[PDB]
Amino acid sequence: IVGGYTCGANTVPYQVSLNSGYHFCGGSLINSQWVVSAAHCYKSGIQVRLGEDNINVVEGNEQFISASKSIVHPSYNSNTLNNDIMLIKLKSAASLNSRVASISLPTSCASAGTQCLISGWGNTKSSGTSYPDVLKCLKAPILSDSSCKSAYPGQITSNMFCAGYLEGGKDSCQGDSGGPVVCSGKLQGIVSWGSGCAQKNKPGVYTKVCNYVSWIKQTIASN
Ligand SMILES: NC1=NCc2ccccc21
Ligand SMILES: [Ca+2]
Repeated sequence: IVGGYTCGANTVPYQVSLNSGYHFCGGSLINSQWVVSAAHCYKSGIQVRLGEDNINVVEGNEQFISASKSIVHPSYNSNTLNNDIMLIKLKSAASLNSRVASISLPTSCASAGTQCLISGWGNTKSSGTSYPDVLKCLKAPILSDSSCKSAYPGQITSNMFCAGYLEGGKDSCQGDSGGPVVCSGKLQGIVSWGSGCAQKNKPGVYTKVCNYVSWIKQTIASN
């Protein structure tokens, strides 16, 4: 997250870190045994880390649970990033509490202008690299489809939305992928892609979760 703020420990209780020896992506806990992330975060050997603030220090609220299975969306295209969503099942259910909690799926899609909370452990620099170790947060509005498509001609599908600031300075970045965009208490987006980080006229692009609620619910019900 570039241009954000330190969230505070366990203030984003649905935020998970995906670890394969190291943090490589975020995710969102949607019930005691399932996480939503980005399809481009897929790999084998995932351990889901819940209750994290500093990802390099055991602080006492963590739960570390290996994945039993991952399900990448059937229509994910890794060249276009269309349908950049996957589900990860935990081998055992997380213990839910104030600091480890699920986030609700949306009832309807959120509108341009709606404020959202974006979070992650990704790079905090637009030029060069610095990783923060504690969770970073950014409040950002959803941008209109028109301005998203004008920023990224030929790239924005019906399964994507932009959020952030056309002036730059505030955005998600490398290492935030797969993490949440929460608006009005519902998971509306997944950190997906952008051209650089926090650059003018290149806002972040997010998977449009409301298009996937039926797939998520049906997949969970049978897996
Ligand atoms: N918003 C983003 N710009 C670059 C990037 C990489 C990975 C995830 C999100 C972004
Ligand atoms: Ca920790």
